[PDB]
Amino acid sequence: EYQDGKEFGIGDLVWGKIKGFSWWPAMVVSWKATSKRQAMSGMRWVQWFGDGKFSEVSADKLVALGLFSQHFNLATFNKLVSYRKAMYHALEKARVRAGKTFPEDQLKPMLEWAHGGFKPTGIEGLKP
Ligand SMILES: C[N+](C)(C)CCO
Repeated sequence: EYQDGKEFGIGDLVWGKIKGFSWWPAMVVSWKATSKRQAMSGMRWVQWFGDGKFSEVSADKLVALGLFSQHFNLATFNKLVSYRKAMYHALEKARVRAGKTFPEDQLKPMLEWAHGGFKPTGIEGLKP
């Protein structure tokens, strides 16, 4: 599965771009978790953080969540509570992988950690 030359595999934290929406954090999942069908070649199934729904998204419309400051949308973040909730669950998942520990208020330092480049592991720590 996902043997098509393009990147991103199961478990990868990514940003996903759907028409009409900001880049949104997601996890790449196997089609078996979706209750649907296999993804077409060059597509990935993702599960979106925040609402837990599934979309078949092209790999050209995905980037690693580690490319954070370049895809984090600050306007959308200020405008939409769903996007903030999405960011929380995405970064929380990121934190546990990277073995990072912290002391809306919970978000603030995870956001800073993410925006600052996921110190000290860097993006390496975000891998599944
Ligand atoms: C995460 N999006 C809002 C882009 C789609 C949710 O199903």
